[PDB]
Amino acid sequence: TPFQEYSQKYENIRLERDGGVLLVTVHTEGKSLVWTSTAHDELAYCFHDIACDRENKVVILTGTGPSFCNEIDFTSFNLGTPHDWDEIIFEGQRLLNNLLSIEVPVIAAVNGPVTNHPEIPVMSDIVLAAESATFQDGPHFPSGIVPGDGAHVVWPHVLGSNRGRYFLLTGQELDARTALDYGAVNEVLSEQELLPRAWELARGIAEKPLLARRYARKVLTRQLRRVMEADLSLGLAHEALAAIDLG
Amino acid sequence: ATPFQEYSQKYENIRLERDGGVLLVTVHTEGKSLVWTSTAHDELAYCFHDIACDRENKVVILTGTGPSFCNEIDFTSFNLGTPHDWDEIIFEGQRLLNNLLSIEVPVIAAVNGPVTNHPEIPVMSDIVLAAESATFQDGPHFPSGIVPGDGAHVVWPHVLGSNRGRYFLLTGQELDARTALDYGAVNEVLSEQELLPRAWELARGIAEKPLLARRYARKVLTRQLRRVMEADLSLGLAHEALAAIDLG
Amino acid sequence: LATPFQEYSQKYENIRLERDGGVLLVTVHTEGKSLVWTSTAHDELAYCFHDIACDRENKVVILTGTGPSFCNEIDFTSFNLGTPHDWDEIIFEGQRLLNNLLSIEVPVIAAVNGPVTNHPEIPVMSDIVLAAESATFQDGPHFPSGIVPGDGAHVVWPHVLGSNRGRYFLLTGQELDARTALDYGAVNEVLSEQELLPRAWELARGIAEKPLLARRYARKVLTRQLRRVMEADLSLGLAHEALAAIDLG
Amino acid sequence: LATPFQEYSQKYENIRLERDGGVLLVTVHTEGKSLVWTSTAHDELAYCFHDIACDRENKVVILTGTGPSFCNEIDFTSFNLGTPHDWDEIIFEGQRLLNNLLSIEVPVIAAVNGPVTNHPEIPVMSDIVLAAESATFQDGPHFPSGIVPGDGAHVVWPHVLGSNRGRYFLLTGQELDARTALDYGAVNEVLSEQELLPRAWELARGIAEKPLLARRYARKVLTRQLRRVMEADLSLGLAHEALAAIDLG
Amino acid sequence: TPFQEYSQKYENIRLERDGGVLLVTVHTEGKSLVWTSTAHDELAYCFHDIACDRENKVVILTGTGPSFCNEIDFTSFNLGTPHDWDEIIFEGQRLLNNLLSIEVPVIAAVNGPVTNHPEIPVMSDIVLAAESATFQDGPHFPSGIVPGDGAHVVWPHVLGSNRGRYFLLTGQELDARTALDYGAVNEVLSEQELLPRAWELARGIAEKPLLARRYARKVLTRQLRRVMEADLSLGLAHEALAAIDLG
Amino acid sequence: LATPFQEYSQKYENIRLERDGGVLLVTVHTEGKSLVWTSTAHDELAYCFHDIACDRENKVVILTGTGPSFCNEIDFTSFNLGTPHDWDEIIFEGQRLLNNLLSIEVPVIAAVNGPVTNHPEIPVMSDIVLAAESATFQDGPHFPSGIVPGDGAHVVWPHVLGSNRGRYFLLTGQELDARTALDYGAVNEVLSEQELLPRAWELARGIAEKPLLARRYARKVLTRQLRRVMEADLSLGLAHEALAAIDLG
Ligand code: NA
Ligand code: NA
Repeated sequence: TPFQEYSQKYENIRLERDGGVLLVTVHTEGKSLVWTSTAHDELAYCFHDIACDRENKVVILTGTGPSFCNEIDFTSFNLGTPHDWDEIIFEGQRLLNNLLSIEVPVIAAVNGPVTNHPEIPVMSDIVLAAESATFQDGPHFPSGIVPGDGAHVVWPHVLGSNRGRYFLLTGQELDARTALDYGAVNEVLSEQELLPRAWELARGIAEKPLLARRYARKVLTRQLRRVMEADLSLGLAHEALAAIDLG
Repeated sequence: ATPFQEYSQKYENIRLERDGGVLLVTVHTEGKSLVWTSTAHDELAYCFHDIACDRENKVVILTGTGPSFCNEIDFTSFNLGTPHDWDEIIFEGQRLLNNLLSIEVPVIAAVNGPVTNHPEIPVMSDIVLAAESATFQDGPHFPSGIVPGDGAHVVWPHVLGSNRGRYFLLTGQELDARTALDYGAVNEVLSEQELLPRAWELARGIAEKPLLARRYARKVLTRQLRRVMEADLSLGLAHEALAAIDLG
Repeated sequence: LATPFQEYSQKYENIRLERDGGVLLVTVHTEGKSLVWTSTAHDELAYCFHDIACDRENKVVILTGTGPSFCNEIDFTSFNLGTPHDWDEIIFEGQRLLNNLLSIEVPVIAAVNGPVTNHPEIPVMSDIVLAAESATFQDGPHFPSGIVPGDGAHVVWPHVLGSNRGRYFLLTGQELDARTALDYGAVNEVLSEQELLPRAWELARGIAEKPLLARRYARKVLTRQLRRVMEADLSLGLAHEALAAIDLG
Repeated sequence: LATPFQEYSQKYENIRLERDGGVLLVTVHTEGKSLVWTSTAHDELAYCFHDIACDRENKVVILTGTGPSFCNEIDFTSFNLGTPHDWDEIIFEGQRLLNNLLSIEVPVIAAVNGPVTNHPEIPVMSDIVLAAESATFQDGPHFPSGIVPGDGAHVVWPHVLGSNRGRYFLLTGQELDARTALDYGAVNEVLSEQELLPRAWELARGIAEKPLLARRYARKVLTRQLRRVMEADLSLGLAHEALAAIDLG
Repeated sequence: TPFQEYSQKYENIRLERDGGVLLVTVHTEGKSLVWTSTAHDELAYCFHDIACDRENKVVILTGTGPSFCNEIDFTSFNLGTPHDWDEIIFEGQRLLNNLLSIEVPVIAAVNGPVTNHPEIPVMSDIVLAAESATFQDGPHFPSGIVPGDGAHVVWPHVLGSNRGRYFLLTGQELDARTALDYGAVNEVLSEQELLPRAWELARGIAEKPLLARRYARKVLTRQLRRVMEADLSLGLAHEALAAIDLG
Repeated sequence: LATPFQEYSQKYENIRLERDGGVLLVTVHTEGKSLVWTSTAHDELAYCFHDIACDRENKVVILTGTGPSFCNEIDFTSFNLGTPHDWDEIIFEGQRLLNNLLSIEVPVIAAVNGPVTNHPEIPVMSDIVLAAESATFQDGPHFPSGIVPGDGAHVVWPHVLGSNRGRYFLLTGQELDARTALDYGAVNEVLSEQELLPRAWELARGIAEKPLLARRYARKVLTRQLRRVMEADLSLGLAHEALAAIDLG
């Protein structure tokens, strides 16, 4: 399906493309994204659309306003039965598997705090953070929920073994410069410079030969793909069991 | 299945005290800093098995006592000369680290001071706390003419990264507390006085979480270490044994 | 029978090989100045690593360069990059370059005397990495040049720098200076130019004085994961690099 | 929102899609005759497998052909095989074809109604494989035709036949008849032409009666190793296939 | 724990040793084993005791009476909640991982039908079967239960991809000669010849040098151990979720 | 830099090497009679597989023996098996033997002319396995002689026979005749004594007619999983075999 169709399918995702550089901006009515079942499932479907559309040369992922995503509407999720958890398991797999199936480089521009699926931006090939960006996993273990949704794969992968486990268990908040030092972020920029820097990088990548661009991505995500396939759905099933047990 | 009342008292080098589901494991020799021996080695393998099988452990703290975690060894306690003798070390060495990984609750290390004997054990924990005086060093392997094949070869490159881990194992580098912190092997550096109180504080917090959340967090976090340990540990041990036997 | 040191030490116009008390010093050069990367040098290193690996009298290896750069110049006219024919020779010898490097069964110490832009992954594949204050690492010949980083750069850099530092390094043409490489953990020690080789020799002598099987098996037990990821991903990388590059013509 | 069945069931000129009691019958064809493999059919199957995977009202899938052959003719003129960027369309969609198939999370039954020589690995990736007496399996369009079997053939056939039978099948153009495929363990049941689809329906109805999550998670727990090796090896094979094919002009 | 402690510990497992060959006979009051949660957990602990006892040179695993194990006391299991299923998951992991931790060769002598954990005998290094032996997975998919307890790992591993998946979906019964042809079984014997043959092969193994016996087992179980670590707990969590959904 | 066929073809006393139209016939022998396994022969085969792999004019390989047996005699006095020193040489060359074989990048055909009891895994690692009616396979020199089968036997036999058949074969000293090996899928064709070499040549000539890159890449995509398990498990096996053997003293 062509850009003109899918670019307007998503209430929580603005999609704008210029010169084959796709800017994907998550949002709730134009304010910082409030995480919902709807935003979750839209991102999974949107990632699929982006991946299937060859005219996307490079992807920039960002939020809007003061936060990337640090608010949630728990009333929007059904977390009580195996029935409802299989819906979450199935689209949770597609969320991260569709992200990794995108075959062009992905740049994150983290504009502010993220506490819901904070692993998504740090799965990108280039990670840029505003001075105010932070990363934190409060909705999992600090809230009595298994970090089994990809968090358990990605954070030890990107922070290393012990920083990753500690981050996940203690609710540590990583600010922009700590994330930079831990190697999860590549550049810290003022808020005003963040998106211009993403576009500059993206344009440079977009100028490279078609197949060079596409294959850079493919050769660079091999190990992440292997560990996601190994551990993601095991995490999700365990997180589901633990969550159902609360009732 | 062995009850806490029995196993808590069966280990001469491991004090085992539980309060509100938090198990404090203190390694020691006659109430001073642990002297590494064949007996301590095997006791820890069996003890980790017992801990793993006891579901009333909600969270574990591993610590030492006195000025050192474990930086002295009694080499005369080990039979290192024949394959027969190495097979018992290989078998219990696999059990030492696999039984540790079979523990299905979060594990916190509180490293009270220098560790040179199996220093990989504390850094395999989910949370790593260190005293200011804590140090890590693999002197008993390559600096002493012995292959670091007992798990040191899996864990140090896993936790420090490829180049730091290989260098650490080949040069006898001593990591002080703040270098280990910067390298990401340690999470917090505390004064000696603050170390255990902080370990307790983190442990009590974890222990409050729901039963399956606590358990499955540990399970979902240790996948990659378990894969690499299964892939590489036995290979390391057999090679270390071959090389050691050659020495005589 | 194996090729004896007396033979292979004199086989390679771009690789000097000096053995002193079992410590083998491998110095890459172009007529006694800093190595200029060529097809010849590429293939020589692949064959040389095999000869080194098969010679058990090498107790420890030090890899270094000469002059102000380790290798940051190239002779573009020495390669043929236009046809699948051209590329199968690069694929085949490129696989042999890194696999033969990894087949060396003693510890390898790198002493990075200056900038490296051509196969900079080679030094950082070493068990001990020492760098002069002036050393740098950069991957300009790949992506900043419109070429896929699939010749092993895609394996080694994310492995040694970590996932995000590695991918960023490969996509943006980032130059790592010595102290940044040290902080990122790709380098173990930064030394003055005058102290670099002396330190390499010091560490190398210390390893060479360990018992025979101990040193031989240390390398083997320490390179398992790198060997696993190289076997999984190297050829995939090279074939994709080859396709992308042929497409340009 | 997912594409509804009422829409996607009519979108594919080479794939008939009929559903009853949650059993989805997927019949591949060309103008109602036995399927002729083309670029169109190849990509349609990739898209269709994605649509089937995303529609959770598919409780079980039966995959089958029509007429004397499952698919034993190919129109090579429908593909562009001469340049890298044309091969990237095939690499991309080729990956989707097999990965989308594996992303289907209900059990898949193949009903092989006669000879298959093009993508014969598709039906044998199924969880249950039924064959008519006249079914055969052969990989002639790859190696016997001077083309690398790198499109998934190299993964699936060694995986389902075993190492040596798989390699031999792919290098010699061996044709497996139904009873041989049965004995090799690629086929589970050989039926007369009249009993084939009735048996597929019998088995599908049985599966469809099982509880929702049991049915879904059965597929998932059973395809782990196949998924591992496809991820590890598919793209490698495709790039190598492309390089070799391009060199051919 | 030496043999004289654990040899009498298990109500459903008789243990006898002759020339260091351990014969493990599963039974219920001296009749064919009736599967229960007790028998399940006793096997798991027993396999640990066997693995840790270096005076076991070789192991023979068999049943008694007409069946190896084709009856069950469905009332003995608690399959209603996640925390009840964590019991089964934890111990199901131990059952198969403790089996694989045994570091001497294991011979199965399948005396008749097995339908409850039939994967156990075929995990052995040598599999001998009486003419009357059969193998079938009725209790999983034919009963609306996910075959995720290790069935999913072992049967595709031993039968091959397609025979394995088919066996697990259709409730196919493999008779002894089919199991032989499929490679799950090495020898089919008359009932009267089965145990003598097991003893003969075990004694032949026992004659080899200590470390040769032990290391033969260790180098031969590498691949099974790898797939079991990759996939077992994934299967058990999903089986648990699907089973809880049943009420 | 690669040794040309003119040099290496005459370098091995136990390996006759002849090439016609790019088909390389590798015949193992002791003084023109059936090969007797020795340290010399083991080390020669390792060196020879490296020469074969590096020589691109080899389009396809036939591996065979001479006389009534492929290799069913051994000279145990030619091996040093007492010390860790002795065994590290065996480990090192045992790794090179199987890894050099797998480094060969063209299809390999085995023509097994009779019984093989020494390193029987070698022929069954081939892409096509042909057996005379008199061929047999057996691993008597390992476990039936009180030695761990840790030299690659432990990898290859479960890989090619399946899990239970592989383990049984290695523990019991089972002898597989030609028809059982065929049924088990280790062998692809059983031929009469007179038809074995004619058939191998016929298949080799057909493969050699294929396009250059397709031939070369066919091998590479077909040996992925064997390479992965060999890397995972070979050295572990050898070290444990060494430990057990040394203990025998
Ligand atoms: Na750092
Ligand atoms: Na068969």
